[PDB]
Amino acid sequence: ANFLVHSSNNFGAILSSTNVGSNTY
Amino acid sequence: ANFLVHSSNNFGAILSSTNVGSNTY
Amino acid sequence: ANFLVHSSNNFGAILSSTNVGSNTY
Amino acid sequence: ANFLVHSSNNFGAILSSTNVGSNTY
Amino acid sequence: ANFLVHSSNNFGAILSSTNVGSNTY
Amino acid sequence: ANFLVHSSNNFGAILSSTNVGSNTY
Amino acid sequence: ANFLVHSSNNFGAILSSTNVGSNTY
Amino acid sequence: ANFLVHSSNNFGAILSSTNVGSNTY
Amino acid sequence: ANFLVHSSNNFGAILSSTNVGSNTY
Amino acid sequence: ANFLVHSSNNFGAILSSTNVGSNTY
Amino acid sequence: ANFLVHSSNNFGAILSSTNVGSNTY
Amino acid sequence: ANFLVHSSNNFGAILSSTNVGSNTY
Amino acid sequence: ANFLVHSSNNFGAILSSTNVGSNTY
Amino acid sequence: ANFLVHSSNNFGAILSSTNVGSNTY
Amino acid sequence: ANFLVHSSNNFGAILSSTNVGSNTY
Amino acid sequence: ANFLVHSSNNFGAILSSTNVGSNTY
Ligand SMILES: [N]
Ligand SMILES: [N]
Ligand SMILES: [N]
Ligand SMILES: [N]
Ligand SMILES: [N]
Ligand SMILES: [N]
Ligand SMILES: [N]
Ligand SMILES: [N]
Ligand SMILES: [N]
Ligand SMILES: [N]
Ligand SMILES: [N]
Ligand SMILES: [N]
Ligand SMILES: [N]
Ligand SMILES: [N]
Ligand SMILES: [N]
Ligand SMILES: [N]
Repeated sequence: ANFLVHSSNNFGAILSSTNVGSNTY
Repeated sequence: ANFLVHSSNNFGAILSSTNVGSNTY
Repeated sequence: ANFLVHSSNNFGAILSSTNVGSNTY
Repeated sequence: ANFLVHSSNNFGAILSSTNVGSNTY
Repeated sequence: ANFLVHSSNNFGAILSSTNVGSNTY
Repeated sequence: ANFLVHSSNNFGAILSSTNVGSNTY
Repeated sequence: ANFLVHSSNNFGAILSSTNVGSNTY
Repeated sequence: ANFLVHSSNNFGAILSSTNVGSNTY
Repeated sequence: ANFLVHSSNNFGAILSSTNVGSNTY
Repeated sequence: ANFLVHSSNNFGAILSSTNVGSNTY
Repeated sequence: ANFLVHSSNNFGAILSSTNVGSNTY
Repeated sequence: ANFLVHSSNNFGAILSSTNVGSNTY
Repeated sequence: ANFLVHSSNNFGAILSSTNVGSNTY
Repeated sequence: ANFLVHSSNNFGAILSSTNVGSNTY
Repeated sequence: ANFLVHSSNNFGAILSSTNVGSNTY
Repeated sequence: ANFLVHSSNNFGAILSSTNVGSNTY
């Protein structure tokens, strides 16, 4: 899996993942 | 899975994932 | 897996991973 | 796996990993 | 695995690893 | 594995490793 | 493995290693 | 393995090693 | 000035201040 | 000035201050 | 000035101060 | 000035101060 | 001034002070 | 001034002081 | 002034003082 | 002034003092 992101002063949340099982936030 | 995002001063939330099981936010 | 990110004064959270099992945040 | 990140005064959290098993945060 | 990061006064946490087994934080 | 990092007055934690087995923090 | 790091008054923790077996912190 | 580090009044911990077996901290 | 806020898992940005001079985000 | 905030797993940025002069983010 | 905050696993940045002069982030 | 904070595994930065003069981060 | 804080495995920076004059980070 | 803090494996920096004059970090 | 702190394997820096004059770190 | 601290394998620096005059680190 490749991860390429370009951010600049982001007050917001940037989520990007791949879960095979249960996950909690 | 590839992840390519371009953001700039985003006050909003940017969600992008793939869950196979249960997930909570 | 490759990891390339470019950030600059980001008050927000930047998540980017790949979980095969259960994970909690 | 390659890890290349460019940050500058980031008050936010920058997560980037690859877990094969269970992980907790 | 190569590790190249450029940080400057980062109050946030910068995580970047590759776990084959279970890991806890 | 190569390790090249450039930090300057970082109040945050900078983690960068590669574990084949279990690890705890 | 090469180790090159440049720090200056870092109140934060800078971890950078490569473990083949179990490790605890 | 080469070891080159440049520190100046670092209150934080600077870890950089390569373990083939189990290690505890 | 009083500051009372109640948040719970907010992916969005919550700004609330009072500037008398110029300010940039 | 009083500061009372209640947060729980907030991926977003929570800003709350009072500047009399110029400020940059 | 009183400071009372309750946080729990916050990936986001929580700023809360009062500046009379110029300040940079 | 009183300082009471309750944190638990916070990857984000928690700033809370009161500056009368100029300050830089 | 009273200082009471409760932290547990915090990868983020926790700042809490009161400066009457100029301060740099 | 009273100082009571409870930490456990904190990779982040925990600052808590009261300066009447100029201070540099 | 009373000083009571409880730490356990802290890789981060724990500062807690009260300066009336100028101080440098 | 009373001094009571409990540490265990701390790689980080633990500062706790009270200066009335100028001090350098
Ligand atoms: N969460
Ligand atoms: N959530
Ligand atoms: N979490
Ligand atoms: N956590
Ligand atoms: N943790
Ligand atoms: N830990
Ligand atoms: N540890
Ligand atoms: N340890
Ligand atoms: N910004
Ligand atoms: N910024
Ligand atoms: N900044
Ligand atoms: N900074
Ligand atoms: N700094
Ligand atoms: N510093
Ligand atoms: N310093
Ligand atoms: N110093």
